[PDB]
Amino acid sequence: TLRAAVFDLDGVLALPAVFGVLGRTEEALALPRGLLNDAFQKGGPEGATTRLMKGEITLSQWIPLMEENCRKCSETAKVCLPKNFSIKEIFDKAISARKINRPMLQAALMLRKKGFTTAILTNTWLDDRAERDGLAQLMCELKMHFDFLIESCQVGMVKPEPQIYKFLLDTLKASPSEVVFLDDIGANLKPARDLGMVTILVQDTDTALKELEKVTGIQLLNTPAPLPTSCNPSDMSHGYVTVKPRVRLHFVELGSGPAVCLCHGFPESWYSWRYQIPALAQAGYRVLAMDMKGYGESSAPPEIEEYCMEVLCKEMVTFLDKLGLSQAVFIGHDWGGMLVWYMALFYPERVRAVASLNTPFIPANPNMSPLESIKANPVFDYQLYFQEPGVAEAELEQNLSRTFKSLFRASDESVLSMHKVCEAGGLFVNSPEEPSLSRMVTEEEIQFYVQQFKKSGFRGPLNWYRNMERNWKWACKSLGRKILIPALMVTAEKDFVLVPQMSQHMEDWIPHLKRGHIEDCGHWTQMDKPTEVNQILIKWLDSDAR
Amino acid sequence: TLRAAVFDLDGVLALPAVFGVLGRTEEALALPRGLLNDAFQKGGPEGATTRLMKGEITLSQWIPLMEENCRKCSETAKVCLPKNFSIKEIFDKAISARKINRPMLQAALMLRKKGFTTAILTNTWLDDRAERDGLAQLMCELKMHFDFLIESCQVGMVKPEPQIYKFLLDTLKASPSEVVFLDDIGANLKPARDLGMVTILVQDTDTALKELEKVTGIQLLNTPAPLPTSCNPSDMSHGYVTVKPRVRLHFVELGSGPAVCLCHGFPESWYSWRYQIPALAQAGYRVLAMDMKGYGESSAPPEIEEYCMEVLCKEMVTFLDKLGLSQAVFIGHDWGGMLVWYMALFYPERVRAVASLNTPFIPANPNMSPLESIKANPVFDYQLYFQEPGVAEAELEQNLSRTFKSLFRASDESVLSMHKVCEAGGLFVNSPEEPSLSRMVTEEEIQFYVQQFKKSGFRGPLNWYRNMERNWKWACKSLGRKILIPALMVTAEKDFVLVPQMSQHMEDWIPHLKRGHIEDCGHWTQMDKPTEVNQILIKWLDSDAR
Ligand SMILES: Nc1nnc(-c2cccs2)s1
Ligand SMILES: Nc1nnc(-c2cccs2)s1
Repeated sequence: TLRAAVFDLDGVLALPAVFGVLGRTEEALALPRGLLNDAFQKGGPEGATTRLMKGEITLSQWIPLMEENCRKCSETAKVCLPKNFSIKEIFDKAISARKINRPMLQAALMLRKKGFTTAILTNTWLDDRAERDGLAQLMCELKMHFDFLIESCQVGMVKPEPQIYKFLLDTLKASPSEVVFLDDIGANLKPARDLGMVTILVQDTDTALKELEKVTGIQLLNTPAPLPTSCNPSDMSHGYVTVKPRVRLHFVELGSGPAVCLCHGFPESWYSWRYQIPALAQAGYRVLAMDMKGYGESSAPPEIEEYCMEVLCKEMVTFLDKLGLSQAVFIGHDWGGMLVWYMALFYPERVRAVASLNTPFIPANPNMSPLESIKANPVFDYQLYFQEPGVAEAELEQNLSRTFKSLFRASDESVLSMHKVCEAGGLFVNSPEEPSLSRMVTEEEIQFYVQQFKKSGFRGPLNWYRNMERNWKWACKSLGRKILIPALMVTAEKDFVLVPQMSQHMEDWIPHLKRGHIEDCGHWTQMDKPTEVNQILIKWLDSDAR
Repeated sequence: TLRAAVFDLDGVLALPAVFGVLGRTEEALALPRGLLNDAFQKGGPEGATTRLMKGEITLSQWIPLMEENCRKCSETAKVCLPKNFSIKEIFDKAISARKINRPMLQAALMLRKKGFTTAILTNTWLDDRAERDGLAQLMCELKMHFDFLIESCQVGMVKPEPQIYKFLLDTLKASPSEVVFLDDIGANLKPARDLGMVTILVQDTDTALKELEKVTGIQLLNTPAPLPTSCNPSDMSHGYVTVKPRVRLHFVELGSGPAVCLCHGFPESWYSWRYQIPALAQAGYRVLAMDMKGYGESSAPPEIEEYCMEVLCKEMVTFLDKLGLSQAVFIGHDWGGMLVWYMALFYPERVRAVASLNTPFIPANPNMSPLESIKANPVFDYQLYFQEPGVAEAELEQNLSRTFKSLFRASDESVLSMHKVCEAGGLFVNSPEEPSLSRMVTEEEIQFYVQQFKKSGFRGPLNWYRNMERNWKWACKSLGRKILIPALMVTAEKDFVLVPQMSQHMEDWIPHLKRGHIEDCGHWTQMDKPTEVNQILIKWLDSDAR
């Protein structure tokens, strides 16, 4: 009975294998067969390639040595060698060509999900090429999905030598009969078999996946589309910035490149972006997912006026200043979406681009009080319930577990109408005291939000809704302006509060507005349809935010 | 008696003023004089320019309106208007041309240093141009040097209207007789005078600086070259990453662009890079200045083996992985310099570039014990004193204030030889119990290091020196390798331990090695000669690390 799975990198997790490269280059350049291949393997264990795979020498030191082998493989080949030719040029190209085998990676993720210990055991080198980043990026993406990554150049042992397998078993803390081993090389498989490890010869992915699933007893092939990678809070980089004497903002940071600032709504967390953070980081961006003021590890001052839009926006500007960022792309959801439009309207120079999920840009109505405006429609009734201090805090605070389980639901599962809330006298009056756990969420995920809200409660978060009059006055200054910086509005078909039709008139203030639409999507866009959200944002960032 | 100084931005802190632009463009394009100028000012207070300066409209909304004024200034000019002509093109160019007036900025820094309240009061606009980053970058750099930045577009008031001056006094919390006001526009000065504020008409910098210093009584002109900008710990972004269950690394982060990782030596702090962090961030890099394991806010495990180079390097690799960085430029000093060479030797793919201050790359001597090697020379005697656990911790821990004051000295001031340390039986046996405060440091700076070392002490820091045998064995694996990635070695003339001559043979392992040399520089390079260090690193980063 297995509990561990081991994968090779070249030809198993990454395709096409370089092995094909020398062979394919031979065919295109019409040199004698295996000639390029002999150069690679000249001297076998005492040769330049074995020294390279053992970490004895770097790749750049190896290039002239391999080129050496081409002097003589050819002398003994009695075949003319072309100029314009570079060993370096071929390898550069072949490595650039290697991409992750997603179905294989998906199978490893599934095994690990079912309590399997996964590892990568590979024959690799120390890469010092000017172009080394490409490979390093590939390794960075792959390694985080496995319990272990064993590289020959770091351990000083190579496949097929038996000590590396005995080394792997040690790291795994498992007996060979408990190990599945997948490799594209016959010679490298043989020593694992001698130890009694289960082996798979990888020739083509579907067949190897067939052998893997029948031996494991887990469905790996034809599986429903998986969920994007999610963050483990304990494994993130946690950032803290004091924006003013009593205000400290907490954020989570991942990736390199242009700064993308993620702004959650009510009653959320930086954690509401768990599916977006790794996807956006992998897409070539530096993600900063905030704990907005009043939430999680960020300061939660009691005063209502500390949560007016003008004050909230100034703090976001200070946050950028203190991090040394002249600009950031601002992506918001719900309340964060509202703040994000106002960031674009009042600080266009500090905003690289603006994107909103569900939240339409609402211009201030001069000659109509926000109370009359909010009162016109039955959907925004919950906002009136939030007006008087203590009432909503008391209801939301009583059972944090029930609060999050009732709120975080897909459109089909909804347990609360949100109308007649003031009349019902509660957000949870028609709700079970022990709600069913939604398909969108996990018990562990619910517990995380419970842990976050236990510190400061709902007072600061509810205060965002208690500055209606102040926000109206401030917004009246931007009445003559237009948003002319890149902007994206993403609508969710099944959001019954932030309805897609509410955004129809947006082009009047935002002429170059780009749109995204998500079907069968409730209010909680990020967790509801993570794959679609990630595709829209990434495609938009790449075209509009560099 | 003054306590506050106010500066205009255009023509005062930033040169050349845009005012010259329309005038200069007129001369080059031979259009009637002031024609371009009338277009700008058409309608005065009710005009497009006043609406723009009040934040009523953005710059992109303003462009067609100004262009409007050119229809008619010209109709009433009876002069032909050229095609290929863009208002946008002229303004783009003029704004790009505006650079900080360093002598003016230096005078403001000096006033603030002497307890003055400094502010920027400017007539500006909301910039939504595709090229807005350039201006935002300029503002980001300037604003951090002043107590306040008052912009007309944010406050909705413009100069010369009297309400803005009454507004400024309010923000300053000062009476007009206590305020110096500097402007390049005569009309804008007049309302400040009416309030009884001290005024300076800025025409050329030297003369205005002359008037400023005679009224203030502070030396501003001809002053000795100033120290680079330094970090205030309380105002930095503090980052925390768990690299393993019991190990957490703390770092300070500033700027955007390619990741530059700063590694301090013994017995230092991320704070030892205070002069480099803002300079490197301003130069277009993302600075991550670490608290190395055993120091400050980072975990300090008691076990000696937790500080061997192999373990320390793996943790730096994990730190990058957890931040989502495939690479970082690694800059080290002392012990950090040693770690940085080993990062280049063992993880060349994760290192964008490597730079060392004082620390030469020391290859392992096979067939010579590190103890014999260290023992060959009298300079490394302090390393033997550090060998036995508790002895050096007890001496260094007794008076933290005395410890840092004795150690942190320029070459001239040195209070300790470092030879006969084991014989003297102490690092401080020939030292005053109340040492003089060095020119390199401030009492407040000393107190910061005292605060940092009070938490974990000297055990973890001293452990870096207690893995001699282990480090030797590990380094013996890299004996066949060479460092072929971009590398910079910076030597300090007056470092009597990490002597420049010790680096002579470095080109043998590092062929493309670039060098920097600093004269009259002791062991503490970063604080000793901050200006030179910053110039060498920036010039090197720009040519070799993109
Ligand atoms: N309670 C509130 N509902 N909407 C508000 C708005 C603030 C700014 C634009 S709309 S405050
Ligand atoms: N105490 C020590 N002195 N030098 C050491 C070295 C470690 C690695 C290269 S040199 S350990």
